[PDB]
Amino acid sequence: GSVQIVYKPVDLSKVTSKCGSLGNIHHKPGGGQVEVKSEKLDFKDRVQSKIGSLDNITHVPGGGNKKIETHKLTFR
Amino acid sequence: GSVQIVYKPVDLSKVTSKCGSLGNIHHKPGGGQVEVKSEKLDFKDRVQSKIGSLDNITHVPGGGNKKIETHKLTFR
Amino acid sequence: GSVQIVYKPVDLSKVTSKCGSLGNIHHKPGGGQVEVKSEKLDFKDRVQSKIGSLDNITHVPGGGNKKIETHKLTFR
Amino acid sequence: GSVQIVYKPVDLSKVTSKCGSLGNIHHKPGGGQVEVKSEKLDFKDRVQSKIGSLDNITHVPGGGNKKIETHKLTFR
Amino acid sequence: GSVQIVYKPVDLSKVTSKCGSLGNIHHKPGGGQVEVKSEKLDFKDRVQSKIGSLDNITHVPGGGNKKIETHKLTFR
Amino acid sequence: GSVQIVYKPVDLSKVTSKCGSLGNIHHKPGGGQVEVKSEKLDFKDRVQSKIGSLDNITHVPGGGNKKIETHKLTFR
Repeated sequence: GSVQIVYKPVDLSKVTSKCGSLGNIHHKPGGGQVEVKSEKLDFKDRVQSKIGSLDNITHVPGGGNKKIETHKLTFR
Repeated sequence: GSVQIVYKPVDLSKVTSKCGSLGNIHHKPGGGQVEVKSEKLDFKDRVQSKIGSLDNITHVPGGGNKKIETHKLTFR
Repeated sequence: GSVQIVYKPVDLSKVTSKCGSLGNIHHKPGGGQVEVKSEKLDFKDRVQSKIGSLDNITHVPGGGNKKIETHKLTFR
Repeated sequence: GSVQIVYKPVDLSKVTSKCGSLGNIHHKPGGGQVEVKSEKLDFKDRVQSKIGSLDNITHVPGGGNKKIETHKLTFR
Repeated sequence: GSVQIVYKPVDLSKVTSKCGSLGNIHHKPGGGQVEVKSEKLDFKDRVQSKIGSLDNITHVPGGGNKKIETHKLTFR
Repeated sequence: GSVQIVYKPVDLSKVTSKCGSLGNIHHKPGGGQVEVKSEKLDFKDRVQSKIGSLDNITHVPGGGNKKIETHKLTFR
């Protein structure tokens, strides 16, 4: 007439998220050999300019982890 | 006619988030060899300029971890 | 007719969040070899300029961890 | 009958040596999925063993830079 | 009949040595998923063993820079 | 019949040595998921063992910089 219930679920899970700019960036602009160098820049009236610049923009609205777990034991 | 209930669920789980600018940045602009260098910059009236600059912008609205767990044992 | 209930759930879990600018930045602008260097900058009337500068902007509205756990044992 | 001698040699040279282990190494041994794993290692009498190990040996007797320069101006 | 000697050699040179273990090492041994793991190691009588170890050995007898420069002006 | 000697050699040179273990090391042994783990190690009579260890040995007899410079002006 005896009853034994053993309820021992084991959770060893690993959940991992890596999101955004993961790779390495190497930027080496210019660095040449020249005898005489003359640079004349004349910018007027709404000019946007990038010369050898590095712009790294990262947006991560995601990459979130959600874990929901329910355990129910009902006896009689 | 006896009853034994053992309720021993084990949670050993690992939940991880890494979000944003993870990679390494190496920016080495200019650095050449020149005998005579002359630079003339003349900027007027709404100019935006970047010369050898590094701009790193990171937004992380995400990357959050949510864990919901419920345990219920009911006897009669 | 005796009853034994043992309620020993174990939580050993690890929840981790790392959000924002995680990668290393190396910025080394200029450092060239030059005999005679001349630079003239003439900026007027709403100029924004960046020369060999480093801007790092990090916004983290996210990365927050939320843990909800409920334990209920009911007898008769 | 006057004499003018201008001795102005200019050296803007760049000499670089990069020697040894330059490349990146990524070693990720094992890390599989198995239900039951049994490993029995029995080593006796002069045994050398490497299991998932990384050995990086670098010898650089070279890579040295030698620069010899002589300037001689003789007048009468 | 007057004499003018101007002796102005200019050295702007760059001499660089980078020698040895320059590259990055990433070693990530093991880290699998297993239900039951049993390891028995029995080592006797002159055993050398490496398991998931990293050994990085660098010798640099070289990489030295040597610069010899001589300037001579002789008048009569 | 007058004489002018101007002796103004200029040295702006750069001599640089970086020798040894320059690269970054990342060693992350183990860190797996296991339900039951049993490890039995039995070592006797001259056993050398490395398990997940990091050994970095650097010898730099070299990398030394030597600069010899001589200036001689002789008049009559």
